[PDB]
Amino acid sequence: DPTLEWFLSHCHIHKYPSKSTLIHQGEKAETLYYIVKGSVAVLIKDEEGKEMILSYLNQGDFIGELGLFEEGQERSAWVRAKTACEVAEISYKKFRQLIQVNPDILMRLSAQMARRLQVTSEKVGNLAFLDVTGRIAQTLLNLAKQPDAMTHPDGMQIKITRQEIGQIVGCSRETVGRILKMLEDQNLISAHGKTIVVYG
Amino acid sequence: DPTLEWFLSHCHIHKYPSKSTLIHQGEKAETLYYIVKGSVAVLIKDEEGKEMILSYLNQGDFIGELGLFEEGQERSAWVRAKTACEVAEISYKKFRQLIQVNPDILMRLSAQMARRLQVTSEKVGNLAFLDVTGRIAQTLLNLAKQPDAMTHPDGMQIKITRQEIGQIVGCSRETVGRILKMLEDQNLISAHGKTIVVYG
DNA sequence: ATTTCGAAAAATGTGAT
DNA sequence: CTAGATCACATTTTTCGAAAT
DNA sequence: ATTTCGAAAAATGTGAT
DNA sequence: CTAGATCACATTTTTCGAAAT
Ligand SMILES: Nc1ncnc2c1ncn2[C@@H]1O[C@@H]2COP(=O)(O)O[C@H]2[C@H]1O
Ligand SMILES: Nc1ncnc2c1ncn2[C@@H]1O[C@@H]2COP(=O)(O)O[C@H]2[C@H]1O
Repeated sequence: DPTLEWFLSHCHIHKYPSKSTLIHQGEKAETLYYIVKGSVAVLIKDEEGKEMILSYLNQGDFIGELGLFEEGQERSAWVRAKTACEVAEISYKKFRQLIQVNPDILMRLSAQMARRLQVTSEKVGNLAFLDVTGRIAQTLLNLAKQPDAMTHPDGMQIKITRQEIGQIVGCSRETVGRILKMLEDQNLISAHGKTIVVYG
Repeated sequence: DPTLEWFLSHCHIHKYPSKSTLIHQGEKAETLYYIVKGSVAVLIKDEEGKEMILSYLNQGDFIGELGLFEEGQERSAWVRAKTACEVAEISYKKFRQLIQVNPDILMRLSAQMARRLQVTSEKVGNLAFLDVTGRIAQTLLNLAKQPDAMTHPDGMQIKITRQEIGQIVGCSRETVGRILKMLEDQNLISAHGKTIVVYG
């Protein structure tokens, strides 16, 4: 569309290879990102290094907006590329110039925040009310909805490690493993290595 | 300030008593609120009633905005009022227009969304990385930031039932007290009935 | 591109406490 | 009372860098 | 109307499980 | 294991509406 086009025009495009880091938690925030292609992972670490995945973002999604609204803000999390990415970049200052000449570009970003908030609040509840099995069940169902999910004859097929699932639901990798085995005993999913098919 | 004044102008200001709910999770959202005076608690419930305080929102905060950007959306959580509230209302439709002739108001809202994202995100970290003690600890510091909080000569002072805290960190009324005492013991806080002083 | 190949790096199951 | 977290490695699985089609 | 007062509800302190 | 949730009570704080002011 005419807007998310005149926008990329004022953006410096960059390419990150898979697994590379795009945003270091704690660093000064002054740049704003928009994913033209590929997908990233937004995660936070603890003093020990343990990682918790807050979300996956993809083509169309903005990154690093949380710093644009006030001076003195440091990145709130790490953002590591899930796949090779093509990322549009622009400075906050160079961006507020744009809001003042078509705030629609702002509504689009804002909508995306509104969503992230809802979604992240959702996770808070999951963590607070559901046991691990529920959270894992829930995550598999979500993961199956992500765009990087392939379609399988018996449902939707996905690739993820127990380690990673454990970093989404916040439980150990061992536990994920046992739970995965029980969901299969109940013919809910067929687990084979990193390939997990979620039955329709 | 100037703008926020202009905004209120088009808002059908109202009055809400304490314990009264402003938003019902699940209903169609078509209204945007603004707390002129008072304070509210945004909260969510489990399948059987349990509550989780996502956040306290005071004066100057907007309410029911996640419904503003997309269509056919439902309120994402319950919003009850702590003290008595003076809440400015306004329809999304009329609001959207207000933005048209001055995107600065939309900026303000978005700024508030951004901080709510960070905070909710940091809440996820806490729930996944910390044990109750750490959670209760962390909440205490935070509660000692809300406007309804007085200033003590040692740190700060607030009023909150052990029940509430149990609902903000996500643990039982018991655990909250047990760990609370341990806190007094290890001389780090000052408690008594429903009053607390955090040492800084 | 993606297919194949042989390391080399990562992810796993274990199961009593 | 009780969901899960732990712990160290031998054993799997997957990823990786180069040669091929 | 505002305040004062003594049941109820709400909130706790516990130790065991 | 081992933080925490539960359970079943006795014992305080607060909450509130009626009654005094
Ligand atoms: N809860 C979340 N959901 C989605 N994206 C997030 C979340 N928390 C942080 N991020 C993204 O990660 C970025 C980290 O740096 P910023 O704070 O600049 O901006 C943040 C967002 O782009
Ligand atoms: N995690 C949160 N942090 C802060 N405010 C929130 C959060 N979740 C919901 N809200 C507010 O609660 C409102 C509930 O209804 P809406 O979804 O219309 O808009 C929501 C926000 O204004």
